[PDB]
Amino acid sequence: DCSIVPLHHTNSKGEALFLVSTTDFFFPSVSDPFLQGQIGAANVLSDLYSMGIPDCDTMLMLLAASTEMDEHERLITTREIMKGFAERARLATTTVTGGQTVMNPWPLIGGVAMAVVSEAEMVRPTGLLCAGDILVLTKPLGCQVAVNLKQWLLRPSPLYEEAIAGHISPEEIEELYNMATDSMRRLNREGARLMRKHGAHGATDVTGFGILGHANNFGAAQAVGDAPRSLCLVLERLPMFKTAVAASKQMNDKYRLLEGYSAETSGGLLVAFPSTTAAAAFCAELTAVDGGCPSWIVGHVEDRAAVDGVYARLKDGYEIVEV
Amino acid sequence: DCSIVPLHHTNSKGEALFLVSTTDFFFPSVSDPFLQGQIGAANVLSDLYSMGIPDCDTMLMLLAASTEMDEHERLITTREIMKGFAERARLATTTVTGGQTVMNPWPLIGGVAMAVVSEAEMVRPTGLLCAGDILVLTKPLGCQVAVNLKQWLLRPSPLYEEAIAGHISPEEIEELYNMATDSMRRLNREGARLMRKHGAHGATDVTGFGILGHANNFGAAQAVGDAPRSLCLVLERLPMFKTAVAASKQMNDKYRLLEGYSAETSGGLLVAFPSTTAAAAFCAELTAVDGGCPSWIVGHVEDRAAVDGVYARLKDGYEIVEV
Repeated sequence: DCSIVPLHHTNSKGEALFLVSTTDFFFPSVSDPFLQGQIGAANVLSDLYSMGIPDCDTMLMLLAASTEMDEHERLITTREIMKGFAERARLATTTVTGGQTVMNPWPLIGGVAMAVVSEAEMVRPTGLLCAGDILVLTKPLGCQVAVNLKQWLLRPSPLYEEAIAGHISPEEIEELYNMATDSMRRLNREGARLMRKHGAHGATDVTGFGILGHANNFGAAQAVGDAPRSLCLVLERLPMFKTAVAASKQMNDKYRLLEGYSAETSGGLLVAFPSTTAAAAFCAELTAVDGGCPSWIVGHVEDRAAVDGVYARLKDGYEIVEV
Repeated sequence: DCSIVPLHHTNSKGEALFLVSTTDFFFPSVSDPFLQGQIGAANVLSDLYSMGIPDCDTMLMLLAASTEMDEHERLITTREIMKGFAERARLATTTVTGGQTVMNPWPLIGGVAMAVVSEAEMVRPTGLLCAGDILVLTKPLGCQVAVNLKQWLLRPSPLYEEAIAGHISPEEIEELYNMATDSMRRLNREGARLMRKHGAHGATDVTGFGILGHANNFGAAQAVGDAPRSLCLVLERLPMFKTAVAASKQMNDKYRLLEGYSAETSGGLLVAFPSTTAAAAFCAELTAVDGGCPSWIVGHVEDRAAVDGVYARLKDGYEIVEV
């Protein structure tokens, strides 16, 4: 979800230009600060990528530096976050050209991403979605579980000893956490670049509301305003980190992963296509150019019957695709 | 100070386009929340106006809502800040099209302002400034003093009773505070609109570093990078709220108003012109279109001799223009 603003300028051919901007933030764990920065930047860019815009013109970095650390610790942490944020901006072929850092009792890492585009250079997230369309997800789910288990290694909770220790090893937790953070810092840029090519009908990114929450918002957005559609996103199968699923079952689905509401940070794109043929071709080209990272067809869009505010559903007995 | 980013688009005539963006924030006092919002927005726009860009394409609002207040108080405060912020955006002929609100122990009100412009639609803040140029300031100084005296009426400090009470009345303090907040919520938009018309050589806005701090940064900026100039901004006379000056003298210049380092929020533009004739014409047209708000010629630019990092100075025995 971005802001899309018509400008009082056209391009060289007299075509309308638009300023597309987005902002986001995340609360980092006590962890590798360079990595925090990378995830912070990928999270900001993710929203722009969901508009089918692979080229970001510039970024602003917004950072809250914690008053808890001593000067030495705070200085190196801030420096490393900045470096990691900038490293992802370089990978995105953009630059960080401004922003601000403030002292604050709680840390925060976020920013703003902006692109100036013509209509031909984006894919609008409303107005294209139809019943029958096929849904694909470009990153696996379960990062909230991953981050919390890793946290418990350095600063344990009673739940860790009660339900986790002895059943899921520090090595399996290390591997889950590495898979999750590797996935989180990855850009959705290649996905954005391929959306138009395969006739995508729009996308949303998956962040703090979980797969089902963001699916719901994507569906609900089609019901505003002047030319509404009444649609329901049906999730039939979902890619989830295997160890995150195992951990969830040991903790009575504490983080609501299996319910569809577990928070992701810098999650994947949930993209719609007009057919399975189109969706499969997008997935095939995406894995081939983006380092062999799989994507998954996860369901379809149907006509909405229905309960107020409900525009997405998890199918009863949906398939879990263990990753 | 903004970010100015060349875009891979031209306008209808094949002229280069640039994305100019800026961000800023302020820590609001316990006060009228609608007014907090208005000052917050004017503060964000001020930086864009300093680039001679009177038309803002869009704004994002970034707000930190305090965890200190109870739900009822927080909800109405947040609502009123939002309304005040939006009211100034309407006055600026722009819209707030996105942003974010976060819970936080400390309140903050800020945002982002963006414009897409050609070279002909802005005035760059480096590269035009010359020795001999005349400096003008478009809002009076002393808001930090004003805000703190008003604060002491509802939540007193020992300094208030020691040095203020009995010498500066609650009515004089009310008047100083009203003058200061009236000035702070005013947009620098008309100033921006008139800069090019009179051949301005760039501007900076005046915010948290005080008149001398921002003058210094404006001068120092000319020394980077490929085509540097060595210049010194000389401040010869300064407009200051009369009561703020009186209060300063009672408190041994506590807030450094007389030293030139008192923090302003949403202060005026410090603008350079090639001559006194040009400067006077700008001032005359600005007061005529912007509700009769005075502006002042405050000094000039000279060749820099000098101490490292020093690119501005207050003249010994400079004139205080009481407002």
